[PDB]
Amino acid sequence: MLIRRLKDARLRAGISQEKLGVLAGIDEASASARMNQYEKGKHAPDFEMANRLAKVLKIPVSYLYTPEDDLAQIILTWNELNEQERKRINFYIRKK
Amino acid sequence: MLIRRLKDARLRAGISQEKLGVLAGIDEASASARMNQYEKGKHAPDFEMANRLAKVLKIPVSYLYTPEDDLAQIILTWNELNEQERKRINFYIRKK
Repeated sequence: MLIRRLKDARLRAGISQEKLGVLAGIDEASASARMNQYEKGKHAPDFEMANRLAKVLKIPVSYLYTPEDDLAQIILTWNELNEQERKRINFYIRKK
Repeated sequence: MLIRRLKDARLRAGISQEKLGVLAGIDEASASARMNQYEKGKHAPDFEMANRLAKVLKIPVSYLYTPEDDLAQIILTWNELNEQERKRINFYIRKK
């Protein structure tokens, strides 16, 4: 998982490390330390934990694993497109 | 990592479990077993190994972590768009 993706998504949500960890199911006594460890690259979450974090942060989980900034932005944006916008992109992509 | 993403990307490349493992730097004696284990969900690769697999398979690594089929397809397709198509999508996404 890319640490800067996790940090960015948390900053965008506007929530603290402790609050993110807590909503992700971590004992609040350890919540902030655990999140800080992930964000500093000391430990990597497993895919199951990353999915929990992504759910709390309201992002597609694969955003956290996307090294390419342009693709990351597309992922983050797709996430919030209305159904007509998604259709247009889906159609544009069809057969390509 | 999603096992079906790994398997699909390997089938699309048209290469065997052994050849994928080998090009990914695994001792050929263990290559196919190791790949089969990943593809059957017995072990999960770490992000560094997933990046190696994705490089061999010529896909954005985050494809392997994308649960949503529509987003997966967008990722796989973006991967192969010409520079003008990418520009159009980038522009469409701007400010959204």
